[PDB]
Amino acid sequence: MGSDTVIDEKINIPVPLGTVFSLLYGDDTSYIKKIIENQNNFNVCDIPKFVNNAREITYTKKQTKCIVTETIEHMDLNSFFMVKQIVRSPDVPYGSSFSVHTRFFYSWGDHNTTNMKVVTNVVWTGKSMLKGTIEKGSIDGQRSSTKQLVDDLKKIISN
Amino acid sequence: SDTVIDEKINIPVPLGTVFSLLYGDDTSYIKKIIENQNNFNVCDIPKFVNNAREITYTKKLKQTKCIVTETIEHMDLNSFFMVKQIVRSPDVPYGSSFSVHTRFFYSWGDHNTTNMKVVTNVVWTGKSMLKGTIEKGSIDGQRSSTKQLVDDLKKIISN
Repeated sequence: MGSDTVIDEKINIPVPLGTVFSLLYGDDTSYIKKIIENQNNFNVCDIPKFVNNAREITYTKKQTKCIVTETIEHMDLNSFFMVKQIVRSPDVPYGSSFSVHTRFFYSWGDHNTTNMKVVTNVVWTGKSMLKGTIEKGSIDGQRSSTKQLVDDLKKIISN
Repeated sequence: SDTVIDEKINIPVPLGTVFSLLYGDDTSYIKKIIENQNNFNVCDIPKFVNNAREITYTKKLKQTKCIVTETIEHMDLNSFFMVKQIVRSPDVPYGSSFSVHTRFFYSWGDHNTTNMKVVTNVVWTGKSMLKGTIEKGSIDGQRSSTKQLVDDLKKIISN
């Protein structure tokens, strides 16, 4: 529980990265609108064009409302792009306390195709004081280590 | 949720140099980096095998044992590579119930340099039936939605 599931890492779409990007994330949102409707969703709202590498999509699942954010995390149509999707269900039990995170890896595949990997986990929020104390120590310690790592890394390369 | 530890870091050498220093088969650099962060009893660092390695050390406070799993989640030294670090501390209070997951995003920086971003989630685990039911339905649902996404993508392309 809480760990990642590799939903699938043996996906290949037989067209280049830029085509898969255009279909799923491009300026013509008709393709992704239908795809969403084919997954037993309806009343999909007008798909915003990407702005600041993000867009928010609302629809109804078969019944409950879903709010989905998609964030482009890396964008190299010659080699690799990566999108993180976060799906919220505000009206289900504890829906304000969890979301479903899915990262989509799109990487150059043999013969100019697109390899796809899909990884998901469920992220719980909700601020238990005990959890909150442990998290603050964990994040403060990682901030300290990361600053030391970057400092040492730069000293290593400078000689 | 996803706490950005650091951001907009630039290391003025190429992606491959950063990779080699932190993750290459000469593990002496990363051993020294770890030892420089108030850590001792650092094992001789294994090289990555099958995109994973395990690192054990004890940390100053008195002292507590850390078991770190690093996994290479993508590696393209011409564009982007990403390593997930999971730090477990089974000897601290609640250490069997949480772990610290940090993702290190390395991307091609201007003029053949390395840009670096670091994001942490504290993951809580622990046999909750309530959360376990939501966890399974979520992963089942994304598994269903992803298979439909891929099928629809191949139909769009083959038409």
